[PDB]
Amino acid sequence: MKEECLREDLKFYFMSPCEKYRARRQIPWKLGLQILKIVMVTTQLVRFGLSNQLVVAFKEDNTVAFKHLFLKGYSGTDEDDYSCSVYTQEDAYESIFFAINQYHQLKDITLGTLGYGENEDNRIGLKVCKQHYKKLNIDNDVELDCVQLDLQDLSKKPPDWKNSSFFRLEFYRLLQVEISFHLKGIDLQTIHSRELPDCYVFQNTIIFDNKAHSGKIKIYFDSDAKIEECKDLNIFNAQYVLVFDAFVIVICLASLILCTRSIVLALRLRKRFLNFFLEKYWEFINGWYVLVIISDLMTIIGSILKMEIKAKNLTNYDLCSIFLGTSTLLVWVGVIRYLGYFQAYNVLILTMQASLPKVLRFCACAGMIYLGYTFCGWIVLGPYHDKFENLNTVAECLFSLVNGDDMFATFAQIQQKSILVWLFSRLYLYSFISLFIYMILSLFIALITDSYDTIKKFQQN
Amino acid sequence: MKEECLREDLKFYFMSPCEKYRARRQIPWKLGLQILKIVMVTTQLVRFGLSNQLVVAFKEDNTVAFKHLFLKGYSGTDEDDYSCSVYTQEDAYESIFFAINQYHQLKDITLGTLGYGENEDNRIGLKVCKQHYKKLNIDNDVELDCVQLDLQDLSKKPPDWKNSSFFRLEFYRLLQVEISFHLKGIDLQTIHSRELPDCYVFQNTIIFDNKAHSGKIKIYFDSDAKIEECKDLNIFNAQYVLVFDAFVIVICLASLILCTRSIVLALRLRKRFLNFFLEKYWEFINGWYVLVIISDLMTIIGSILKMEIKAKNLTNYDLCSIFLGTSTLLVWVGVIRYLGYFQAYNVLILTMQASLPKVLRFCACAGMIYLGYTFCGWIVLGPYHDKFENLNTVAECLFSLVNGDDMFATFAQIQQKSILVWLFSRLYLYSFISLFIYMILSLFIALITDSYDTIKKFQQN
Amino acid sequence: MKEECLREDLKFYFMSPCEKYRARRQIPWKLGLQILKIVMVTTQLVRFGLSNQLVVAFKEDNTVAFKHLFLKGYSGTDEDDYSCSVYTQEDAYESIFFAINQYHQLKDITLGTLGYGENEDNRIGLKVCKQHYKKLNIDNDVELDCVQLDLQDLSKKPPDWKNSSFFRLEFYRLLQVEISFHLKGIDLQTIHSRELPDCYVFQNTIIFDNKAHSGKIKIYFDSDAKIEECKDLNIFNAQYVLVFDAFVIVICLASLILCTRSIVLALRLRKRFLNFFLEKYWEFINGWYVLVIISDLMTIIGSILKMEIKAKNLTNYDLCSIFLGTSTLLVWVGVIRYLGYFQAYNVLILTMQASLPKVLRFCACAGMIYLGYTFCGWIVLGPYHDKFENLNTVAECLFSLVNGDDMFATFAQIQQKSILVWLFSRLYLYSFISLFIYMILSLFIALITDSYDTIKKFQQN
Amino acid sequence: MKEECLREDLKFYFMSPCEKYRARRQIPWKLGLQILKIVMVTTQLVRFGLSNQLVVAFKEDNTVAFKHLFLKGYSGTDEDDYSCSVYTQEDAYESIFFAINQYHQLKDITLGTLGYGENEDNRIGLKVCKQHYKKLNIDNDVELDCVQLDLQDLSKKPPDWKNSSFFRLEFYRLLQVEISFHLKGIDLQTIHSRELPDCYVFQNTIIFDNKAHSGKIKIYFDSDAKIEECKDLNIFNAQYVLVFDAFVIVICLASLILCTRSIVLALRLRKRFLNFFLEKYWEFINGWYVLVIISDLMTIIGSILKMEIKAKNLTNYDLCSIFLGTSTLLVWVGVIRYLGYFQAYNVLILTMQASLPKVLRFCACAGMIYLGYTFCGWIVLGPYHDKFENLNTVAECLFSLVNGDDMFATFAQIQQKSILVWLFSRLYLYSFISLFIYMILSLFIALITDSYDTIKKFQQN
Repeated sequence: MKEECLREDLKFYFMSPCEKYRARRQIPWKLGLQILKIVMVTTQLVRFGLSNQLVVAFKEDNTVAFKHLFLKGYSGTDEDDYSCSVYTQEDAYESIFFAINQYHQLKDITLGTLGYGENEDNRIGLKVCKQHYKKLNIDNDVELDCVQLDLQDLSKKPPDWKNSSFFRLEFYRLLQVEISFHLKGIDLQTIHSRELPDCYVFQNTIIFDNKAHSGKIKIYFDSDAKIEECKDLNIFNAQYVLVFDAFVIVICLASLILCTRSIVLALRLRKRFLNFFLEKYWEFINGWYVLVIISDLMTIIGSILKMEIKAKNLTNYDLCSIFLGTSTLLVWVGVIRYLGYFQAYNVLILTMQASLPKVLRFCACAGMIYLGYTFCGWIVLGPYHDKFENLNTVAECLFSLVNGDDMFATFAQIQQKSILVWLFSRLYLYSFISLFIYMILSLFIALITDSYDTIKKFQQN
Repeated sequence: MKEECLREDLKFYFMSPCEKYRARRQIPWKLGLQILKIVMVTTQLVRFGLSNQLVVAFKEDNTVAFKHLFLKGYSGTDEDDYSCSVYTQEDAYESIFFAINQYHQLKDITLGTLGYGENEDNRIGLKVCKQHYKKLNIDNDVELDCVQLDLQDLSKKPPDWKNSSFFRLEFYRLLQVEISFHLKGIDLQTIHSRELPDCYVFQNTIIFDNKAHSGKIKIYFDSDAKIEECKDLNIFNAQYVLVFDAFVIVICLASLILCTRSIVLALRLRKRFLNFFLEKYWEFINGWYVLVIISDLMTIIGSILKMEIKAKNLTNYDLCSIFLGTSTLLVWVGVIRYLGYFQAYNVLILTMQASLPKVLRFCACAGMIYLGYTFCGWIVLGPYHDKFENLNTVAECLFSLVNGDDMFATFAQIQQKSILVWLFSRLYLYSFISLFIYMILSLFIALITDSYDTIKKFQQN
Repeated sequence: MKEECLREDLKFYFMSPCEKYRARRQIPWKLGLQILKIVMVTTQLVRFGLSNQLVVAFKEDNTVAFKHLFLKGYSGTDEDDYSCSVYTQEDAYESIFFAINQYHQLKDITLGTLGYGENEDNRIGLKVCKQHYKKLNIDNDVELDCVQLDLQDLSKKPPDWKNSSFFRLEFYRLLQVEISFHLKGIDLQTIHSRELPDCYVFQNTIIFDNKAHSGKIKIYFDSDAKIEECKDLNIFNAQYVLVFDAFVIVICLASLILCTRSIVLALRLRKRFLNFFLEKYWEFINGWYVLVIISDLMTIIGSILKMEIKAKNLTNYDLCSIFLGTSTLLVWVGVIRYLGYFQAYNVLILTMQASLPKVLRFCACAGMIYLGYTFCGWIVLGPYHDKFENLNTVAECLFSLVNGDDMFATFAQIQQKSILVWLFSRLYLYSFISLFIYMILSLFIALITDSYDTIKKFQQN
Repeated sequence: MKEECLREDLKFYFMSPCEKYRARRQIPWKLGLQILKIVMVTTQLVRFGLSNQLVVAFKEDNTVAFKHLFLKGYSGTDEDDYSCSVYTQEDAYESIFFAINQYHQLKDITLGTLGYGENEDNRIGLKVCKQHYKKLNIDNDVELDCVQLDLQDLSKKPPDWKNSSFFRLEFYRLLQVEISFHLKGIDLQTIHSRELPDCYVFQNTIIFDNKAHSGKIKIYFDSDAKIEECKDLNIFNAQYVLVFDAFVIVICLASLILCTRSIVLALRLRKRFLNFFLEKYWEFINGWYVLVIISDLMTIIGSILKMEIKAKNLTNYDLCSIFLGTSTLLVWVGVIRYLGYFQAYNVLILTMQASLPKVLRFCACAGMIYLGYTFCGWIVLGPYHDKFENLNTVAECLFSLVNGDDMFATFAQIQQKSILVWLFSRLYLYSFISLFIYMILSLFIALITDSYDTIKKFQQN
């Protein structure tokens, strides 16, 4: 009865986990442990999110306060990736001297627990560095002159730094001016929970940048904040965030072992049935377990990166957040496997499998037209439209137009000063919107719907 | 002929109310009284809306005028949930002293019928309360020091309060400063209808809040207005809004009794027919009457809450407005029952009943993907996007993206300073929009349309 | 052969106008004359539009210049239906005195061909009128005190009007202050075409309005411009716009006579065929000619109103523009009749006729839900959302939401200060969007498409 | 066996290029050379785009700096096509004198490598030209008075030009005032790549324009920048962009010869088969090759225009960019031909061919309604809505409304001051949106989908 054994095993392989508890009466660990994964991974993600939100909020608020304190005539919103700009030789001098003078008077201007930090040389002071082209008769070599203005020099009642030869900034040869200083802060919004609060160090840099030499000096403010140790503080669990992460690793490591077992054992079952079929005369490979394995790997990597982040007091979580969020997404998506055996919960996945070939084939022809339109729009409307300035911006604009978004602003944001470009823009926009939206969206939704219809008629036969 | 009786009663149960006037020639109270409900409930809602609009408008305009009078350099729009903000120790002093000095000179600055009210202690004056951390060497206990500045102290020509030790606000230990005062107003826009006008009392509080200790002091203005009695006024129907509400209660109470009778009597008819069916060999439960009962209950509760609100002169109608509006919505929706027997007016409800199982089953699988995307987007794009800052904001953004709204702003509002987060954002957004919109919306509309098609072919057979 | 005659006439009645030129070889006046109508009506509309655009542009630019000249601290954009606002008793005095002083110095401030006009009393001067409640101890009777400030009084070097008792404006009793004056302008942008240019008279009124008595005085500027005769001008065809209008009237009057003939003669043909059908054993009423008759009537009324407007030099064209535009719309729509006989150009009208019953029946049930949602949203979200402030605004917002517009701004523009209203808003918005968009739009498009399918299968059989 | 030869040739004509390598074993030049075209044309377009982006960026930044330097009280954003505006006779004088005085002090105000250029007369100076109506008693002849203010006149310490009779600008007769000057710049952002940098000359013109005579003087700033030769510069490949363009011309010229050969030879094959068919008893014309020929012609013209642009140092690329972008679009679109023989990659083109007749016929009837609505909306809502101001703006707004864009802003941007126009606007907007979106989009998508269905059933039979 080896054929009996083989066919009974094949019957066991395809029955629902509920039915696998009737065929052989065994506990479904790969379902309870997966529910545990969902719960624990979601809790970990939410708690990580809340904590890093607090840290990011503190850093951003301090940066905004720094910009108000040190940038002259700062509205409150950044003009661009740069914060301020100046167009006159006297406005630039005013901005530079304002920054230096506001540094000099920090203790009487700041509304927070700020102080004077220390550079690598361990001195409380300010560094100003200018870059010029060496000398109409200019060379390509950049001269770099730096000065270190200490608080005792700045404090001098008849100040001398203002009349020094360093601050005579020939502007036709000037590339940039940098002001760098260090500040120490204390997060007092944590002390309400009995603890030693977090101490920060801010590496603040102000760049007055005219690399373009086009009349505008762009002013950049960058603050790099790191958590240091509170060396001067007297206020009259990391352990329990490292054991919860260890638990998540344990659950995910177990799920990797169970799922890898199934994938290996499923392949052996296919071998046993293929050999018989050749003797007498994909439904074996489960891609959901391939998804679970990737989820587990990403969760383990994210938990390890998060433990490393907390252990050495880091403040950059972009990679760890990406791993944790993608793992949580994949966990919630893999929940669908435990509703897919159900007789009326699988229309979506079946339709996706049906569609995928036809959908991919369709997107090839539409992709070529989309790429041609992207290149044409970037080359023609790029100088005259801000939704067509960069190739990725053109792609995003075209995708949104296919989804019918900002169609009137896109039409109306082109100026009629050039009539040729305006006419071309009208022709371009009406040809893409018409062609793409109507024809291509019709034929794409129609393919999906006919795949869904084919899936439902098999279900009904 | 007991079977004759039973089958005649079953014929009576399913015929249209117009036909029930031919089978047994009886008045359809449950239709005329329902039309009366529609008319009267809509009139009540509209009149309530107009009156509470007038009251809310007065209160909001007074609040805006208060903000202009007392907040220094107030643009006219709130920055956030807070009204103003300051970043310098001298700006905060200027704001505080400006508020106190503008209170001192209210009679010569206000453009309205304002006056000086009285606190619980029954004295015309101003209260300033500061909160500090008790003392670098700070404790967790918050010291609370308050002063009461009366108009006679403020009026003193060489004022002394400005140089007092209370207003030396150490800012590294400061949590918040509160200014509280009372003002009395008169609504003169009502006197044009011969009456004694409405007298208001405003509990105004200004909070200079730096609980974050991040360099910015947020300034909150809150005005709590209550209607008092006009004790000093000589200007040379509540009854008819309490009898109209009583009429609405009477009509709704009658409708509850009639509809509860039907539901009970319908169950008895089912018993009489089930017993026979077992002898010889839901269409009895009406969910529209279950909706009418809830409508009547909500209308009665709303009318009682509104009568209570007017009787003790309250100015908060959120709960009463919710009850009245939901009752009106349900009344207009239950109007459809009296068009559902019609042979060609019922396609919508029949399609809803057909779809509901399949639609609910479909939304289970799509819901898991939606939740995973919500968590992933909040954890990754939350620090760098304002449409992903909170989990409910992520949900709203994703729902709007499924409906194709603000797709280019969502794509373009992420800064390319971090290239990893930017690339992940692009992948995330294109995967959700593509997957969800195209596949899921196709399969959802297709299910609804096939349910509609099945409903129409039964109608045609 | 009376039956031969009748059936030949019935054959003649339904053949295309091209075929009517073969059956009986007669000129199709009702086609050439209709093409003439299209051309001439469109030319008339375009020319009217251009001329009234010029006039409106002049008037609006003068109004904007008046607002800048006379409104103190005018940004350039109106805050609301009012232009400016003030919150202090000194700001209102400053605004009033600024308006009067800028009137006094008009000849040295204006950048145009402006001058001092004359009131009904024929005096160059300024009128200031204040309204107070007659006198805490205020009455309901409004006292109206007016003063007339002539340029000779204003010109006096030690002015006296500023210290007069008229400008002591008790603000707790004040309703409004009005400043009225007359200015004369000349449109010099017309003189470049040899003519006597257009002379205007501006009735300017500035209202400082505090009818609400809520602390804000709203400032309204209204300028009423009329074209007068140039009595003082020496610059070193109405006939041909009144004969073109007469031609349009003639063409439209002829079309009314021809189309009324057909409608009458068509009814006689129906009588002759109905009588025979009863003897032996709508396709007669043409609704396109009913549309042509309305088009002709509206065109004649619009042309007469436009001739009247030009004849007495009026500057309000809202009614005439409405008539002309609707007539042009209906003319272009009635062009479709002369493509409807074509065998493959009539799918749209046939589908509309098929759908209309079912579409109307469907919109009845959806209309009740829409009205209930409108009332609920206005009553609940009205105080807290500006897209739900008025009932028509609620209707517009709901219609746009059904069309998927501004869904994220609608979700996010509700403040979470009230949690009950916020939760209700979320439930409300997700229930309408879901229900209406998905189910109702599906069932509406499906009805239209099935009507189109039924129309095409008859065409194919 | 001439029939054998003919039928073998006809078999050869329709087999895929891969199969043409089996039938006769020949190299497919028209595929490899087309891939070369794709690669080389895309590289040329991208490189052209990057270079012209750099040039345009420099010119725009210099223009923005010029506006800040010379326009008094310049916010930073243009109000309209004009930059600034003034409403007072003293504001215009201030602006004019500010422009002249900022020109006088350019060397101490500019943040860049700017200098004083020279006019055609070869003198460093400023030209001011005013236009007046010759003289209430004004004539139609425009007097033109000009002055030339040289730096030596401007430099005079007790300046005299300010009190000259030229700057007494009677404003009721004034048409415009022009200030023209020349500046020389150097692009130093190029020197970092060892080269002689680019030298520019700016023809700057400031027009204070009151042609409307409506109280506002519009201020226009226009800067015309051309690349001159660096005559005064000592900084201590065009060849390789002209050989890459020549290569692109060579590849495109070869593709024209090959494709023209096929089109001619295909016609001969049709003749040989038509003659036989008549003896015994479009699939010959390839429109893809007609597209390739146009692509090649446009690419050659664009490359020649770009070589001409670089050869004489031009800075206008609108025509060349249009040619290059359209050629690249058409190249990427013609890539689809080499996926069209594939058995499941041609659904899109087949559906387009099927649909096109029906789609064109449908758009005729919808076009008439669209044109009527456009005219009606422009004539009625034009004075009161900025999305209906011009006929093309009306068309764009209506197209976006059909695509469901900005529906609430369109509804809400009409003011209720005129109730007739407001009611008409509501009726107009709800009738177009309803009719067009629902009915017309349904019938258009339905036609496309039924064409797709007919194409798929032939494929399956």
